[PDB]
Amino acid sequence: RKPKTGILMLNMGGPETLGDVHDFLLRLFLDRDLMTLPIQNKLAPFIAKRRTPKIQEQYRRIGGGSPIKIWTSKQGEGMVKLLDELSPNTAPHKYYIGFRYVHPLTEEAIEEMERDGLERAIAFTQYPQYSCSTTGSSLNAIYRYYNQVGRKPTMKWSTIDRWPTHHLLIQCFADHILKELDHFPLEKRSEVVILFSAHSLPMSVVNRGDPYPQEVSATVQKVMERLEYCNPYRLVWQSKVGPMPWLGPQTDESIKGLCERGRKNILLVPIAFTSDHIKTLYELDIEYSQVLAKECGVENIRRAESLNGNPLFSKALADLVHSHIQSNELCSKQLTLSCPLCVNPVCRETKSFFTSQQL
Amino acid sequence: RKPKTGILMLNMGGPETLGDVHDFLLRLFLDRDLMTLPIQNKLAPFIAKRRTPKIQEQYRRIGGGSPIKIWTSKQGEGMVKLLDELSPNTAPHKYYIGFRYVHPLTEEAIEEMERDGLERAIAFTQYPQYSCSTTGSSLNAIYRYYNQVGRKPTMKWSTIDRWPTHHLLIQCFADHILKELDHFPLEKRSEVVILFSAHSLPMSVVNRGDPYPQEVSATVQKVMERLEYCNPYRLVWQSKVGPMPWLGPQTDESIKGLCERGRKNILLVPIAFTSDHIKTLYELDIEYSQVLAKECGVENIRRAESLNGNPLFSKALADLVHSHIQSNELCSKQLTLSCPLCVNPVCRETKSFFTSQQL
Ligand SMILES: C=CC1=C(C)c2cc3[nH]c(cc4nc(cc5[nH]c(cc1n2)c(C)c5C=C)C(C)=C4CCC(=O)O)c(CCC(=O)O)c3C
Ligand SMILES: C=CC1=C(C)c2cc3[nH]c(cc4nc(cc5[nH]c(cc1n2)c(C)c5C=C)C(C)=C4CCC(=O)O)c(CCC(=O)O)c3C
Ligand SMILES: C=CC1=C(C)c2cc3[nH]c(cc4nc(cc5[nH]c(cc1n2)c(C)c5C=C)C(C)=C4CCC(=O)O)c(CCC(=O)O)c3C
Ligand SMILES: C[C@H](CCC(=O)O)[C@H]1CC[C@H]2[C@@H]3[C@H](O)C[C@@H]4C[C@H](O)CC[C@]4(C)[C@H]3C[C@H](O)[C@]12C
Ligand code: FES
Ligand code: FES
Repeated sequence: RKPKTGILMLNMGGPETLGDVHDFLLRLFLDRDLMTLPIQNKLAPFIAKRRTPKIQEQYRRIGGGSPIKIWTSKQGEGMVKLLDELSPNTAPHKYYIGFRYVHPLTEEAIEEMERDGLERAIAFTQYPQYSCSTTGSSLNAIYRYYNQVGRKPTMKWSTIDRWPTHHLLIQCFADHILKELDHFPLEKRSEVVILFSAHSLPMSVVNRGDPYPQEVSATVQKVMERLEYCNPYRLVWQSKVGPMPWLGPQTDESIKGLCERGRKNILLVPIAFTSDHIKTLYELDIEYSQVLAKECGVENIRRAESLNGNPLFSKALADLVHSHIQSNELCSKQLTLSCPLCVNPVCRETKSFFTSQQL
Repeated sequence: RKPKTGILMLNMGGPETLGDVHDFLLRLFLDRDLMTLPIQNKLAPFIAKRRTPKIQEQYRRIGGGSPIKIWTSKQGEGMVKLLDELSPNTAPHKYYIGFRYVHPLTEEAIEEMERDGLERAIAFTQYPQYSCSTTGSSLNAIYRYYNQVGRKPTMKWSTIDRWPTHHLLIQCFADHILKELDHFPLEKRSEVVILFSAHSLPMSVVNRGDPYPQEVSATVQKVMERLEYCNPYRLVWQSKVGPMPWLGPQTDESIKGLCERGRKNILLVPIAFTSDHIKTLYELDIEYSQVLAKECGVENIRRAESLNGNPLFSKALADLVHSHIQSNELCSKQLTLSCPLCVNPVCRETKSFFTSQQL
C-alpha cells in the first residue's frame, strides 16, 4: 500500500562514527538559527576543527558514536504501528527522520517524502519543549527547502511543533523517576534531591522571548505534580558551550553546590531529551555521575533512564499525531506568534508555510 | 474574642504616602536578601536619595501612595470570615500584615501576634511564586526576629511558603483575562497576544538556583491550560533596576517588539502580584499601555485587573490556610531544600525555625 501519511520526525541528530564529528560540528556551528555568532561563516570552521578532537574522544567513551538514530527509528516504528491502528483512515503511515546536522538531513527527508507521493506530511518535532534554536531551526529548514527550489509541496503540510506537557510524556518521566528512587538506599530516599537537567540556552536567545524555559518549567511542573512532590526538586541547565552568558544554574555547579551543602543523594532527569546520546551517556553519566560525583564525595547520584524504547513513549507519539489529525489544526496557537524581539526574517515566513495551508 | 490561630500575611509593602518613599527605598536597597549590591551600605543611601523624586512622582500620579495595605487588609478579612467557619476547631482567626519594608513590619506583626497570646502562628506568603528575594527574605525576617529578641516563640509556627498553581488562584487570573478579552474587538479576540508579565529577578539570583522562574512559569501553564490555549502567549518580565543583568525579555521591549512586528492587540497580566500597586497602576498602566503604546502605535493594549478584592481570592486564601492546618505540614517539601549554590547562612537557619515545630 502506497504511503498515505508521512510523519517527519525532527531532531538535531548526531555523529554516528568518530569520522562524522567534524562535518557535524561545522554544520551545527554554521547554523545562525541555533545561535548567532560574529562572522559565523569564518568562525564556525575554526570552532569545528579545534573542537572535533575532544568530542571524538567523548564519543569513543560511549561506544564510538551517538545512538540518536537507532533510538529515533525504534520510536517511529512503534509509532507507525499504533497510527496504522488508531487512525485507519489515514491509510499506511510512514515515519521519516529529519536530522538538522547529519545526513538523514531535513532536506533529504523532504525530497524522499515527495518521492513517495504522500498526500499528507506532518512536521513532528522531537523536542517536546519549543525553542527557536531547535524546533524553530528544523522548521525554517523545511520552509527553506521549498523556498530555494521555488516549488510548492505536492502534499498537505501540518505541524506538531511542541508538546511540553503531553500527559503520556509526563507519565514516562514520572515512572522512570519512580524506579530510580527505588534504587537509592531505602533510608536515604526522601533525602534524594531531583535535578531536572534541561539543555541550557544562550541568554541571547532566552532574552529575545524564546518559548523554551517556560515550557521546560511546565514539563517539570507536571512531572512533580504527578509524583505529588515526593521529593525536593530544582530545574537546572546543562551543556553550555563557549564564553557567552547562558541560562540558570549549570547542572555541574548545581550537583557540586548540593554535594558541598549536605545533599549527597541526587537523581538526574533528562527533562528535555527523548533518547540517550552524548548529553546523557557521557556528560551526565561520566562527567558528573563519575568524575564530579567522586571529587565532591557523593553518596548516591543516579539518573532516570531515557525514554528511548519505552513503549509508553511510542504510545504518546502516535496519540499526539492522532489528535493532530483529528484536530485538523495546521500548528499550535503559540507558533502563530513569533518571538517578541525576533530579528530572523525566515521565522515570519516559516509561519505562513503552515498557517497559510490548505486541507 | 481572642485570637486562637494567627495568619501572618507576608508581602513587600509599599509607601503609603510620598513622605514615606525615601526610607522605604533605603530599607529595600539595603536588604541583601532581596539583591546584592557592591558596597551595599554605601550605595543604598545614594540610590535611595537619587531615586526618591522620580518615585514620589510616580505615586503622585496614582493617588499619592500605594494601595497594597488597603488591598491586603480586605483580602485578609475575607480570609478570616471564611476560616472562622471552614475550620471552627482552629477557633478565632486573626490576620496580621507583615510588610518587609514598611509599617506593619514583619517584626511589629510578630510582636503583636505574640502579645495577642496566639496558639498557632502561620507564615502565609503573599508571593504565590517563591523567590529567595521575596518570600525568602520575609521568612528570614521572622527568624532574625526571635534570634534577636533572644527568646523562644510562645506559639507553634508553620509556613505556607508558596502556592504557584493553586486551583483557585488560577481561576481568578483565567477569569479576569476572559472579561478583558471581551473588551477587544470580536474579530481580533483570538489574534490578541497574552503577555504574562512577572516581576524580573537579577541573574545573580536566578543563576544561584532561585525557584521563582520555574515556579512563575508553572502558573502561566495552568492559566493557559484552563483557557485551553484560546490565545498566543509569552511570559515576559518587568521592573528591572540597575546596571546588572536581569532575567528574560523585558515587558517593555516585548510590547514595543510586538508592535513593530505587527501584533498590535495586547493583553498584559500581573502574574506575580496579588493586588495593584506601583508595578501595575503606574508601570504597566501609564508607562507602557499609555506612553509606550502611544508611540508604538498599538490597536488595543489592556490589562487584566489585579486580584484585589475578588471574593474568589479570599476563598483561595482560606482554602490554603485550612488545607495547611489539616495537612499538619510545617512547610513545603521545596523549602526543605535550599538553593544549590546558596551562600546565605540565614537560609539554613530559617529552614529550621519551621521544620522543628510542634504539632
Ligand atoms: C543555541 C544553544 C545550543 C547550542 C550552542 C548547542 C550546541 C550543541 N548541541 C550539540 C549536540 C546536541 N544538542 C542536542 C540538543 C539540544 N541542543 C540544544 C541547544 C544547543 N545546542 C537544545 C535546546 C537541545 C534540545 C533540548 C542534541 C540531541 C545533540 C546531539 C547528541 C548526540 O546525538 O550525540 C553539540 C555538539 C556537542 C559538543 O559539545 O561539541 C553542540 C556543540
Ligand atoms: C532583586 C529583585 C527585586 C528588586 C531589586 C525589587 C525592587 C523594588 N521592588 C519595589 C516595590 C515592590 N516590589 C514588589 C514585589 C516584588 N519585587 C520583586 C523583586 C524585586 N523588587 C519581586 C519578585 C516581587 C514579587 C513577585 C512589590 C509588591 C512592591 C510594592 C509596590 C507598591 O506597593 O507600590 C521597589 C520600589 C519601586 C521602584 O520602582 O522604585 C523596588 C526598587
Ligand atoms: C550593580 C552595581 C552598580 C555599579 C557598578 C554602578 C556604577 C555607577 N552608577 C553611577 C551612577 C548612578 N547609579 C545610579 C543608580 C544605581 N546604580 C546602581 C548600581 C550600580 N551603579 C543601582 C542598583 C542603582 C539604582 C537604580 C544613579 C541614579 C546614578 C546617577 C547618574 C548621574 O546622572 O550622574 C555611576 C557614575 C555615573 C556618572 O556619569 O557619573 C557609576 C560608575
Ligand atoms: C541603571 C542606572 C539608571 C537608574 C535607573 O534604572 O533608572 C544608570 C544611571 C547611570 C548609569 C552608569 C553611568 O552612565 C556610568 C557607566 C557608563 C558605561 O557606559 C556603562 C556602565 C555605567 C556604570 C552606567 C550603568 C547604568 O547605565 C547607570 C548606573
Ligand atoms: S527567533 Fe523566535 S520566531 Fe524568530
Ligand atoms: S538563597 Fe535560596 S536557600 Fe539561600
